[PDB]
Amino acid sequence: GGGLVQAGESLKLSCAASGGFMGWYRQAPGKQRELVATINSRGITNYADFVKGRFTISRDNAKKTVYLEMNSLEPEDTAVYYCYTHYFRSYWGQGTQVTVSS
Repeated sequence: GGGLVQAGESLKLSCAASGGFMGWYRQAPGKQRELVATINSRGITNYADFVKGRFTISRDNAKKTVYLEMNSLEPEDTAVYYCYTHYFRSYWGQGTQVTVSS
């Protein structure tokens, strides 16, 4: 969906649905996507340089929703915002020793 807010007002975004890296990105027309905020499994947050303390990313882990509370919005914050997560793992076998004699 979408919303229009007056500059200075707040908007809370949420995204529902093993959790590693979680974040919000945004994309304005004709521009490249920008990371806005991330939170990891330990609750450590990070924010893009343009956030300037105005936004708060949070987890509630029972629902898997994330939230992005955006305060003091400005016209330059106009964009499509989306939640993102990724998953990575690797597996390896027990090694076998190969010795080549000669």
